[PDB]
Parts: sequence; structure tokens; C-alpha cells
Amino acid sequence: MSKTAKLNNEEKLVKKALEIGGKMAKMQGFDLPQSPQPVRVKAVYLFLVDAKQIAPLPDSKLDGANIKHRLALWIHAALPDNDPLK
Repeated sequence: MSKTAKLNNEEKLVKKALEIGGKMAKMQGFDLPQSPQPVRVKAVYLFLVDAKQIAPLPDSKLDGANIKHRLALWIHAALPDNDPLK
């Protein structure tokens, strides 16, 4: 299994993971808060680790960049065409 497609502007993939992870959480019976931005990113992350969508980062890699990166490769794989969101 070679790594499918390239990942350009991570920011768009993070946002799309806020969309899919946010709406999924909501429909699963939750509500992620409309708070600054990196807090919502981390909220989506916790939900996705619970949902076994991604693996838990250690407290050393529990950082805004690493969280966004988890969400990025998640949705990059989650899209069936593995689209770069460009």
C-alpha cells in the first residue's frame, strides 16, 4: 500500500475534518462548541480517536500542529478519491 495522493494546504483538510467530524459527533448525539478555532480542532480529534478514525497522540505530540495533521491525513484517506482539497 503506497500513500495515496499529495497533501498541499493542510488548513483545508483540517476544516473539512471539522465539517465531517463535527456533523458526525452531532448526529452521534453530541455538540462540539463554536469556540475560537484550535479548541474545535482538538474537540474533533478526541471524537475521532474515540470513533477509532485516528490513533491517540502522546501528551508530547498533543500539540495544535500534530492535532491538525491527524485530522488532515484522516480526511485525505476518508475521501474515496483521496482528493487534496485544492
